[PDB]
Amino acid sequence: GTSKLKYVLQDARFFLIKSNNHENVSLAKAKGVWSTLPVNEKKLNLAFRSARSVILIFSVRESGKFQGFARLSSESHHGGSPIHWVLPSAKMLGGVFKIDWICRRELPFTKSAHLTNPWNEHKPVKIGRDGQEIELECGTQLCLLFPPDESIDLYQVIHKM
Repeated sequence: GTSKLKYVLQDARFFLIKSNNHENVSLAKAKGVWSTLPVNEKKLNLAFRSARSVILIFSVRESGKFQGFARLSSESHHGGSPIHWVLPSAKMLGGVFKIDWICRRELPFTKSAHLTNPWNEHKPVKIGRDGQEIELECGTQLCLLFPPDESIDLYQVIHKM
């Protein structure tokens, strides 16, 4: 292991990402991309310039779980290869962020019930709107709860910091 993981998470910022379907998280895991509404796009871009690592923690609505977490590797950009998200229009979305997955394993909410987010009224960290920032200590402990993803090598992520 957890040492490189702790290094990547040192002084990071964390954001809760809530997807309404599994297809979008699967696309993000396969293509290394995410897109969000402009209100959150602006917050993530500010965060990306402000911190060594910005971590997105993903949860599919109604799943009772987180599906993993990833680190922003770019600010949002437009153009690019289109992404066939399952939308609840594509013009309403902001740009596309490139992301590097740190863990593609799931974590059930039952395992994070002891973690509260000060930036959301100390409600359990599972609770929050899409884009809710997670305070540093809560976010770090939440990431450390995930099962280790032995498919990922954090060596290349570290070099991007």
